[PDB]
Amino acid sequence: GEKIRKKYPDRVPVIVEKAPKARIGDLDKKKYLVPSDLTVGQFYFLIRKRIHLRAEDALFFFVNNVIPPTSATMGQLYQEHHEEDFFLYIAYSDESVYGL
Repeated sequence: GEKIRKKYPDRVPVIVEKAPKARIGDLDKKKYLVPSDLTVGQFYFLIRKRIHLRAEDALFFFVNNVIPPTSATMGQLYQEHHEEDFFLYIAYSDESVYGL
């Protein structure tokens, strides 16, 4: 990570975690290296299989307490959900109840 920065200072070291008591597939790693130009549609792909989900499972990414559509890019999120002073933080869950 620290070394991946000096060499790839233009990339985006995103972090991964689950909501409180989440219930999605297992996880092999919690840190993806994606370029800032990638769109939310591309990232949703590299995690999909990482969440052991497919067909029509349920899932929703929450970043910095937000849930924007796939009309954005991780690179732009860098300045938004950087969370820690080095990498960014993104978690996900399998719930979607209907607010009242």
